[PDB]
Amino acid sequence: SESIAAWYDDLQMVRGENSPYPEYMPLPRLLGNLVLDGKMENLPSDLIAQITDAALNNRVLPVSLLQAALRRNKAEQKITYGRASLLKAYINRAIRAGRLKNMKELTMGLDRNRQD
DNA sequence: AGGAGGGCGAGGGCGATGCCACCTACGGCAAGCTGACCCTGAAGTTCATCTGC
Repeated sequence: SESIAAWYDDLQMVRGENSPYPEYMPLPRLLGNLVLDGKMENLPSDLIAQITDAALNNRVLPVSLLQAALRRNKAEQKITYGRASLLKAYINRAIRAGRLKNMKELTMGLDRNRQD
């Protein structure tokens, strides 16, 4: 579990009370925040088939999440938990891989700091 | 000629410099396609070739 734990701990994101979002958010429903409108068109080679490999193995989430999650952020004009959480996972693992050098890893909570 | 040419002290006092609401409506953020070709196998035999006879 140390790779799925790290997947669901890099993916941890804030939830209020009675948040309709699961504590650990399912990958298909998580990747469904990257998809056009429903999770089947998320690219079965750099995405659903590679996020899972980047999740099952604690590898670095592909840039195609920033790219896709950002695409949906400004395309759905909102950041669903699942795009915030998935971006938190990407950026946390980009930091941890030294792929995002200066930045420091995100936390669950709002960082009333972070200067970024 | 030798004059004296102002001396004085005031030059704001008082309050007000905003009230009211509005700062959006609406909808769309995609469509469509592709996401790969090709091979590379075990296991065994054949078959062409070589060495030795």
